[PDB]
Amino acid sequence: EFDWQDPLVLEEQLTTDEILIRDTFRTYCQERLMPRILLANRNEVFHREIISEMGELGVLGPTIKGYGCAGVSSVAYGLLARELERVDSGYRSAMSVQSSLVMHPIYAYGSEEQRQKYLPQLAKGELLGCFGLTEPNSGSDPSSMETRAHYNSSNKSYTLNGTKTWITNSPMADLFVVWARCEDGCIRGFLLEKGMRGLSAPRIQGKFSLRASATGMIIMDGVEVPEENVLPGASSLGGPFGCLNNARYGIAWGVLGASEFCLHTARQYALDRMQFGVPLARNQLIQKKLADMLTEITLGLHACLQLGRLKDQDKAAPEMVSLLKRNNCGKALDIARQARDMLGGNGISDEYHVIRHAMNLEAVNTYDGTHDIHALILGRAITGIQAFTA
Amino acid sequence: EFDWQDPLVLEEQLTTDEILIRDTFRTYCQERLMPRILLANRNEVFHREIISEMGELGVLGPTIKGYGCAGVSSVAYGLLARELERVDSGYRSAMSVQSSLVMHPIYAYGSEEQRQKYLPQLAKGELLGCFGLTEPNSGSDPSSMETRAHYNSSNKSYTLNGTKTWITNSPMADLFVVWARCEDGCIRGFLLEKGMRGLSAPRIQGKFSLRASATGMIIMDGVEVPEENVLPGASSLGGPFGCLNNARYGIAWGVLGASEFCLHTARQYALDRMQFGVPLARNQLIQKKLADMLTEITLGLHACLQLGRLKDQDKAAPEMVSLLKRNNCGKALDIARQARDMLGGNGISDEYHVIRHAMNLEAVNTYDGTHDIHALILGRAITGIQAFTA
Amino acid sequence: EFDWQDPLVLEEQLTTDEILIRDTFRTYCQERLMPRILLANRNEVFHREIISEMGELGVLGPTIKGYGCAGVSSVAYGLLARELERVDSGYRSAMSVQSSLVMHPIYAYGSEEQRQKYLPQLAKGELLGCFGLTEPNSGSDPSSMETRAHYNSSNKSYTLNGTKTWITNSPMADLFVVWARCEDGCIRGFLLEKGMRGLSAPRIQGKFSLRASATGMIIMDGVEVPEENVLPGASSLGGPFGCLNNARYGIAWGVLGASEFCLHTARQYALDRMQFGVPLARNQLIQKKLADMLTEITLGLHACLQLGRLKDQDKAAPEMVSLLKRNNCGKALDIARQARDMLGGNGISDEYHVIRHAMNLEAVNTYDGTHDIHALILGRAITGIQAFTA
Amino acid sequence: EFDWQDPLVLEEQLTTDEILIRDTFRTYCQERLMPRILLANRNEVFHREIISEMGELGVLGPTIKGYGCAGVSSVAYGLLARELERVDSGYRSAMSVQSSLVMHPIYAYGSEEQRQKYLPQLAKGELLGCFGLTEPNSGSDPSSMETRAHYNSSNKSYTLNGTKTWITNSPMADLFVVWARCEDGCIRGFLLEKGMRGLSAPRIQGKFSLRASATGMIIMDGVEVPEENVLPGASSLGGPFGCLNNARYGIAWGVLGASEFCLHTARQYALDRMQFGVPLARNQLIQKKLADMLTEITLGLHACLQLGRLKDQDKAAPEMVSLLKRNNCGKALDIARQARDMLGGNGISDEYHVIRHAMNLEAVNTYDGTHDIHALILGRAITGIQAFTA
Ligand SMILES: Cc1cc2nc3c(=O)[nH]c(=O)nc-3n(C[C@H](O)[C@H](O)[C@H](O)COP(=O)(O)OP(=O)(O)OC[C@H]3O[C@@H](n4cnc5c(N)ncnc54)[C@H](O)[C@@H]3O)c2cc1C
Ligand SMILES: Cc1cc2nc3c(=O)[nH]c(=O)nc-3n(C[C@H](O)[C@H](O)[C@H](O)COP(=O)(O)OP(=O)(O)OC[C@H]3O[C@@H](n4cnc5c(N)ncnc54)[C@H](O)[C@@H]3O)c2cc1C
Ligand SMILES: Cc1cc2nc3c(=O)[nH]c(=O)nc-3n(C[C@H](O)[C@H](O)[C@H](O)COP(=O)(O)OP(=O)(O)OC[C@H]3O[C@@H](n4cnc5c(N)ncnc54)[C@H](O)[C@@H]3O)c2cc1C
Ligand SMILES: Cc1cc2nc3c(=O)[nH]c(=O)nc-3n(C[C@H](O)[C@H](O)[C@H](O)COP(=O)(O)OP(=O)(O)OC[C@H]3O[C@@H](n4cnc5c(N)ncnc54)[C@H](O)[C@@H]3O)c2cc1C
Ligand SMILES: O=C(O)CCC[N+](=O)[O-]
Ligand SMILES: O=C(O)CCC[N+](=O)[O-]
Ligand SMILES: O=C(O)CCC[N+](=O)[O-]
Ligand SMILES: O=C(O)CCC[N+](=O)[O-]
Repeated sequence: EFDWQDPLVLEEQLTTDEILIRDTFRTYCQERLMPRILLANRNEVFHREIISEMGELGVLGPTIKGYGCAGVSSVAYGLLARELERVDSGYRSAMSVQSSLVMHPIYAYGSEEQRQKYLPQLAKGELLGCFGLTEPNSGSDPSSMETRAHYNSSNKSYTLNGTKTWITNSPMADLFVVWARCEDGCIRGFLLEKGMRGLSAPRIQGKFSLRASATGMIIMDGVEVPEENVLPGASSLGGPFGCLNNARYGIAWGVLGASEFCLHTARQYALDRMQFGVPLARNQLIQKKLADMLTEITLGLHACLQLGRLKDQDKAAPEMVSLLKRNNCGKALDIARQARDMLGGNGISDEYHVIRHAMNLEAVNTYDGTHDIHALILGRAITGIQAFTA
Repeated sequence: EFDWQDPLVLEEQLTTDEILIRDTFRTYCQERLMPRILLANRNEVFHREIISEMGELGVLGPTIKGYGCAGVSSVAYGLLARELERVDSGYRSAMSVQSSLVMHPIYAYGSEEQRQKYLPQLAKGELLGCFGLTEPNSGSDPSSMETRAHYNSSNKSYTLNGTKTWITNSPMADLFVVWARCEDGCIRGFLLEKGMRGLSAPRIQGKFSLRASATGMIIMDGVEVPEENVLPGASSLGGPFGCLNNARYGIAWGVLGASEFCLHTARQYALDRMQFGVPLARNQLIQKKLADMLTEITLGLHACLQLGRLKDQDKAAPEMVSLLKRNNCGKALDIARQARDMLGGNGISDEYHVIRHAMNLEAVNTYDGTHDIHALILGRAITGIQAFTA
Repeated sequence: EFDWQDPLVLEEQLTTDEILIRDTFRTYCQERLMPRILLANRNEVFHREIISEMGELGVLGPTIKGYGCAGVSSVAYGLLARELERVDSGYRSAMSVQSSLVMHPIYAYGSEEQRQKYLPQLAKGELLGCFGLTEPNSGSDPSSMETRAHYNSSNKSYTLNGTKTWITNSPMADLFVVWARCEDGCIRGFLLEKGMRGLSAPRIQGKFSLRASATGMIIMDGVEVPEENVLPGASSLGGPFGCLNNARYGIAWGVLGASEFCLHTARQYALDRMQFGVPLARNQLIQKKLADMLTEITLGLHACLQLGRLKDQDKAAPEMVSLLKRNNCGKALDIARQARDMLGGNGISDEYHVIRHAMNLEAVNTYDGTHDIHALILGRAITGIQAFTA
Repeated sequence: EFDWQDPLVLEEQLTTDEILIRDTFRTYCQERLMPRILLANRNEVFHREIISEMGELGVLGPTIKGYGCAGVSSVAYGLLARELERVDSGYRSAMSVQSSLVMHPIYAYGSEEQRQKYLPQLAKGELLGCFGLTEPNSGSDPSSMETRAHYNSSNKSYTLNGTKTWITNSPMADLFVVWARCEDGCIRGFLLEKGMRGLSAPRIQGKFSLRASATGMIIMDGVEVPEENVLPGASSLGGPFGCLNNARYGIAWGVLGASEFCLHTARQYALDRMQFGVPLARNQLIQKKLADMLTEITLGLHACLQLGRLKDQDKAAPEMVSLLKRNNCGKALDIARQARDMLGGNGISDEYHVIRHAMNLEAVNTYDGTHDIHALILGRAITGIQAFTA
């Protein structure tokens, strides 16, 4: 009565909707995404339409209520990210930006006029957006960004100058949610649209992680923004940090799908591939690896489930999320690399996919709070002493 | 709103009874057990009465229904083991034998007459019992034991010959649940009482793990047992293996309390102890360790909770238990050793307790299924191929 | 007086020639190789001429005496592989095949006529060769290959049928050293030249490890070979296994250069990159990583040195080599991945090179004896019991 | 031709004297020490005479030239510590204090009159000494000690006040080398003899690491010391730090013997113990562990050898020593704990010794520079930035 696929029966913890939604999306993902990832990753190609398709399914901004969004549960959101990542992290990352970094902040930090004007086209996937916070000289420490926003008392607008780098989707984005430091001192969020004079978004080359995903920069040469494009609901670092957490949530769930995919591939291979006369799966050294992969996946899953619930009850704290994101991203990296080892030579071929996952999770464990950073966050919360600096 | 003590709010997952019970026992444990462990461990002493006290609280065999037992939930059982281990593994191990290895098998594999005759005195703690399965030449492989049970057609009894070693409580036990291989081939369970001619239970010396716990052997020199002392409900290896799992459950929860105790001690020490002018807790190297300890504890807890539930629904499988026991025992070992490192020189003094825990969890990760064994169990269940032998 | 670059003074252990040679090659490597690896790796390109250049330097088959080879020391050989790998593993792998897998076997297992005819053009780099042993269904277990070699009593030749896969250089090779199982039972080595009817060497696509290196297969459709092309000095698995060890030697040294390159890049970056107002190198979490990288590199180096010496004294045993190859490849993998983490986002860009190394060492730890395999080899030698099968 | 006992042939790197000395001592150690460690450790007993015996062999202060000392090589010193630790770390620790912490500083920082007066009785083992630096509030940071030494212009002496804790041998010491902070600011070294009014050396209880070794404190209640008892050759923290390094050297070698002992015990046990019908040594999971133990031991050995040489050439730097001490102590801890796991239940019995080693190396990795501390030392030397504080 044991099911290595769902050891602790996560299924009897989901609601029939959550279940339907999961399955439904898994069908889109396997049928429409999987058949197009081998080359999308090999030749660094992001199929814009992918967003549009997700737009019809109504998977973009699924937790938001109204404005054409599903208004589904956090768990369902996690389940969704898990199916998407089971295919490719780059893909899930596009969806993540759109959902938690572009929509959610507009929805919770914007004026009603902003929401009305944008949320709908975002949900439909007519507007591909991006979250521009990171800078060449500001990564783990945002209180160090250089993008400044000056105010034109006369014209009723701000003028932004700065460079954002490593920004997902930026290259083929229509709406840009840029964060700059103002004259008052507080950093705010500005909404930018492509076509604005001064705004250019070159693409980054030589990526060897998240290749199926478009990544570029945001260069602003005196880009004039109207007052009505300022996010009226976020006067400081909490704007991005509030959203950031919503993103980390999706990531905690996500990486678990990539792990499960590596697990299932290794397990099969071990049964299918024979050496020394028998199937690899018959060796102790092979079984322990599978034992450990499954164990960490399971532990993560049920943790994620729990958090999903607490979230919907508005009882989720930033640190809780740091904990699962930090944990799940590290474990998912080992699992990938282990899987890669078990497939031997074949393992280094993208045609066996595992290599793609190892590579992708390399960035996932780096972005949205490096591994060690999340450790310090947890340590601050546990000891009460700050350990990020001197 | 983050509580490093209960990151994911395990509390809102417990029932008011489970909570009361927990607290209630924690009071007995802190008030009656803690003040007596420093020396009990230093001088290898097991305070028999400890059982009697637990007998009044009705903590022995808490899940059994009737026969004077609480008939409480599996979760409450786990919570109980967690509070006991938070003090000392040896202590929790005594309680574990009594509960899951002596009572549970009698209750589920005995005749009604056996239950009526024994369960009550066990629950009251008037009868200290022990589980004798392991032998000098049979540890991980029980299908290799040498204790044989011959049948006396004439006298209506069996004659047992064999040696069981490393048996918890045996030295001061009144009832012995011994498993021997019969003539039919199937191995059965025999009930032995002290005083039987032929039965001797010397004690083992030189233990440097689980010292506060009594450990001895079971030597049987033609010990004649009446037919009515044979466990009529277990015709083979499933008798011990069925019970074994119930024991592993308690252990999965247990080790988590020992970890939490090490965590809380290190955290404090790090805040209290200063070096280089500041509190140790101010260093990154110290914070990451605390970060990791807390993370593994939390993951385990919520997993254990889940299993506790599935158990009461009769949906718990042996492998599920192997998974948590294997996982939790390993993580709890690292956590101990880490804690020990963080207290520096003091860390090697039993007066700081951590050393005691590192030592104790050394046996916990070894007994009731070594770490690698549980790995093979999981691998068999995952690949479908046996990897214990050639 | 401490030099983090050479902690234990490996320098005062080298001979002035070994030193000259090292430096000399390091100049070719930095000047001629480094400036061409960013794209060679990005677009999977192997600059054939690279061999020719190494041919002029006389670095191909450096230990062989006569036939136009340097006849230098094993240490110098290791030093050479270390400088080459400091650039790219793919590059060093090309040189490795040529040296230890194509030349050495011809030199030690061939007739004089074979040596005279081939060694010279190989050393000059006029003949690019490859070692074909691995098969689609034979990887860790060679006693399972399917390439059969039948004998033509009439024509005085053999006919080979089989497929070799994952063969380095095969795509642009002139000489092929193929191993096939004969009718007698013993497996022998056959020399094949491009142009032979029946022999085709397609290339493998989708590599995401050792991209700057050409990898293809060896398909033989009744490829007729003259008796004079059979390696008269190797009647069984010891032919490849004898050479294999000579290859592993070079690899033990090699991976150490890739590690040092990752170390030097991280160290600099940590000093150059600032966050939170100071240089990353000022954080404890960053320093420990650097501490560990350096420690493992050093340990490996001096071990390699020692073995190099024992080798020249003909006192090197297969297991010694397994030990360093196994050890060094694993440690060099962690070091890469760590380095990659420390460079954050940039770390995922090939323009920062570390990513290339992590990827490359993924194959190095897989080929020429997987990590776990070398473990079993060591275990056999230590316990005297074979543990590869049932 | 492979010898798992000496993989890389360390033997052909030793001089016939070094070899004789090694063997000679190994005979004393096996014949006189081993038969007395089971109980010495069980009942916390230090056989004072042990020093006297080592005194006759002339093993105390072996590198010092003259004054009745051997004046042997650093390598021979390491070899000596390795044989001693192969028995018990506590034992080797006694010898270490005597040699590197009591004698060496007197010899290199004392006046000739001091050397003449003490070195001889120390070498003979007539004077058991101890190194008192650590304090209750000063462990990793010595620049924080509280023992002050005031000067009596009138009497020509100093008055010391302070407490030193965790001091090896102190309980049965005749000579005390105490370090206190003077009025000038510089910390100096004072020589104290038992019987001095004001000086008391109680013993510490509850040790569960290095039990066979005596450990106590040094309480000084206005202990008046003559000017002639001040170490004229050490005006600051470099006095202890200079000696400290000489101690770490011995430790780097030492822990390697304890590892080898655990390795040899596990290997045998694995061959001797059978489960599932065969010897444990026949399982892959068991072989990999042995593979890893041997690998780390070997790497350490040859590193230690090298350093030994550089030392005698006066080319050893503090960081080199930190590197091996840090490395070897950590690896020797894993090896112990692994060994302990492999012996299952028996493993928790001191009669199988491994448990004793795991426990002992717990303190070794803590004293003379914690693991993380040595990491920061290395990081300072590598980046040039101090990371011990804010
Ligand atoms: C595929 C990909 C897509 C991305 N998409 C986006 C996007 O859409 N929007 C956006 O805003 N950003 C994006 N980023 C960038 C990401 O948010 C930043 O990489 C991350 O917040 C910070 O790291 P960094 O690259 O600046 O490196 P750093 O901050 O310089 O850190 C480098 C290393 O130093 C360590 N470190 C840093 N500070 C400390 C400290 N105080 N103590 C100890 N260790 C420290 C880290 O743990 C890490 O190992 C993306 C990156 C990748 C790789
Ligand atoms: C404090 C303490 C109390 C105990 N109390 C009891 C009690 O009350 N009742 C009772 O019945 N027993 C008891 N035991 C013993 C316990 O149940 C046995 O130790 C355990 O089932 C088996 O291990 P073993 O000691 O026989 O060693 P082994 O079975 O010999 O195993 C030794 C090592 O070998 C490994 N190993 C074994 N087989 C294999 C394989 N096929 N493949 C790969 N690795 C393998 C293990 O992982 C372990 O590291 C106790 C032990 C301690 C230490
Ligand atoms: C870039 C690159 C270049 C190469 N170039 C060459 C070349 O020039 N010439 C040539 O002959 N070959 C070459 N190879 C292939 C290499 O020699 C083989 O990959 C290697 O010997 C065996 O692994 P495999 O790929 O067949 O996988 P497998 O043998 O199937 O092994 C797969 C996994 O199973 C494990 N495994 C296998 N058997 C056991 C067992 N009994 N017990 C426990 N675990 C086991 C391994 O540890 C590994 O993790 C190359 C590979 C790469 C990736
Ligand atoms: C059996 C035994 C014998 C001993 N014998 C002697 C003797 O003969 N003579 C003598 O002088 N001393 C002796 N000592 C003590 C030893 O020298 C000290 O334990 C050691 O120098 C320092 O640690 P501590 O105990 O004070 O703990 P601490 O210095 O308080 O350190 C505790 C923990 O904190 C960490 N830590 C400390 N500072 C930092 C920092 N800045 N950043 C990050 N982590 C940090 C450490 O890594 C360790 O894990 C002995 C100890 C034992 C256990
Ligand atoms: O780093 C960030 O600011 C968030 C990235 C979210 N994502 O999935 O790309
Ligand atoms: O090994 C066994 O058979 C069970 C031990 C249970 N316990 O807690 O001592
Ligand atoms: O696997 C092999 O047979 C050897 C590979 C050598 N190399 O460096 O590519
Ligand atoms: O910590 C110290 O000051 C040195 C200890 C040396 N030793 O072997 O006990």
